[PDB]
Amino acid sequence: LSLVSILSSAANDSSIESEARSIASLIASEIVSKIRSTKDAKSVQEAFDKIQSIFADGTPDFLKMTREILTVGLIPADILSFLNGYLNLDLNSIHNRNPSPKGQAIYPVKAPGDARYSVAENALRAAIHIPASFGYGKNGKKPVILVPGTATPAGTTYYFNFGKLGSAADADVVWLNIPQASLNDVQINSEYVAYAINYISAISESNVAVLSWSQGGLDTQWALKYWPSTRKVVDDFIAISPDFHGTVMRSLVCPWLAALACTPSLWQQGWNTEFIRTLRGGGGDSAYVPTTTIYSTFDEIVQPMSGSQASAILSDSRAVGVSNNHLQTICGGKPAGGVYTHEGVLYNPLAWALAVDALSHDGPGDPSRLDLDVVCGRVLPPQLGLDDLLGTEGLLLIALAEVLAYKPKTFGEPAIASYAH
Ligand SMILES: [Ca+2]
Repeated sequence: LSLVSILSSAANDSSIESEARSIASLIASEIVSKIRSTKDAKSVQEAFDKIQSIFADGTPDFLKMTREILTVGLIPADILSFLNGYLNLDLNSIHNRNPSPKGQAIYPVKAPGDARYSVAENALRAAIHIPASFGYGKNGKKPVILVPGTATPAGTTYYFNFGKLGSAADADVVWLNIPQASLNDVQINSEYVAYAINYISAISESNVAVLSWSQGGLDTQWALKYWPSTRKVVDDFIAISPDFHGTVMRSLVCPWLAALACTPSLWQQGWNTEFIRTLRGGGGDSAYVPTTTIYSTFDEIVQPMSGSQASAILSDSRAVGVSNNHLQTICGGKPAGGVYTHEGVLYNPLAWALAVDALSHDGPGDPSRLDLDVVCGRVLPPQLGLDDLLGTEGLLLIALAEVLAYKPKTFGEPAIASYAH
C-alpha cells in the first residue's frame, strides 16, 4: 500500500465527508502528476513565502493547510516519492526486534503505584525503533525518546527534523512508532511511552530525555502521571506544539478531521473532553519532570497557542522546573518568531536552541541562557536545510491518509481507563 492508494481509496469511500473526499482525490492526483520543477522552492525563503501565501487569509485549519501545501507546490517530487512509501519504510516499523531488558523487572509492574499495562510486552517493545548506532549510554550520549504526534509515524516525522538532534546535543535518539499512528485511544498510546521510558532507561543503565510532538506531549504526560516509576528516570521532557489542554473547534466536530465520525485520539483531544479533564486532574496540569514546552501562535491544529490560556502551558506546582516557550513572545518581530505551523515548530531555530539548552543544563530549557539575537535571527537551526522544512510540511499528507483510512470511525471519545477513574 501507498499514500496514493490510501488517498485514492478514501476519495472513493462513501463513509468519508464530501470535502475530505475531494481533498484526498486532489492530493492523490497531484502526487502522481508531480512524480527539480519551476514551481519548487529554490531556497528556504521561497518555502516560507509559499507557507505565508497559505496564511494570507488567516491561519488555516488542518484540511485547508493539507490541501494548500500541494496547491502552492511546496512538496517536490523526490520528497513526495519518499513520503509515498512511508508504510513499507523500515523507520516506521512497529515490528522492531529488540532484546529482553536486563536488571529489575519493568513488566508487568516496574514499581508499586504504576498503572497496569493492557498491551502485551512484545507489542510495547516492538514499537521502539533502536538505530544500529545507539550507544546504550556508554558513550556519554543521553538516550532521547522521540514521541510522535497524531496520525503521523515517528520514523518519517523525525527523519526531517529532531531525528538529527545528535548533531546538536550529546543525544542518542530512538523513536517510538505508536501502532495505528497514534489514532487509537491516547490512554493506550501512552503505554508505549511509559514502556519505552522504562525500557530505554534499563538497557542504557541511564536516565533519559523525551522529545515529543503534538499528541506526543499528551502521551508522555499521561505516562508520567499514571506510571510514576517513569518520572525518576526522565531528566527532560521537551514538548513541541503540545496540546496539554487539547484544542477547541468552532463547530461540534472533532479536532484535525473536523467531522462527526473520527478516531478515538481526535475526539479525546477536544478542550473539554473527559480524557483531558482526567489527565489535568490531581496536578496533571503541572509538570512531573523538567519540562520545556515550545509552541507557536500560527499553529493551524491547536488553539489557543498564544496568551495565558495556551494549550501548551504547564504549571510547576511540583517545583521540577518548567519553561513555556511561545515563539512569537521570545522572538517577537524576528525571523524565528514568524509563521511556524504546528509541524513547523519541529524545524524552528529557537525550538532547537531550547532543546540543546535543556539537555545541557539541570532543569528545563532557558531562553535567558541563549544568544537570542543570533537564535531569533535564524529561520532554521544550522542542523536543518530546505528538504527538512519541506519534508516536515509534507507530513500533513501522511496524517490525512492515516485519518481517512482509520476504521472503524467513532462519534465520541472512549471510556476512561479504570486506573484513572
Ligand atoms: Ca535539563
